[PDB]
Amino acid sequence: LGGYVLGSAMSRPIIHFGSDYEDRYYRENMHRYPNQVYYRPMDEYSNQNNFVHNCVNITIKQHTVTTTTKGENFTETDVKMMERVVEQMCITQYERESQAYYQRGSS
Repeated sequence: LGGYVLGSAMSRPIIHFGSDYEDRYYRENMHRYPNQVYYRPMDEYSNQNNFVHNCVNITIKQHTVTTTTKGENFTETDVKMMERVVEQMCITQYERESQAYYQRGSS
């Protein structure tokens, strides 16, 4: 076993934003949106909520490698929008999680 998890691409790349101003740039970022999510067993010593957020940090980290494929850099603004797509992707793997979100609304 290696560790690199794969599950094909994702449907509905249109992610929520809320910032009409950012939407402008999001149009160019959506084309380069993240289509790969990875996670290691090392990340499993905190609550269930932190586990999800952490998983997002892992992907972006390794992302630095593929970043060489295009030979470019990422800005705090670009990475921010990309971090939003990664999260939604983590849940895409298992809809069972989102199923709980729909039911009830206790915060």
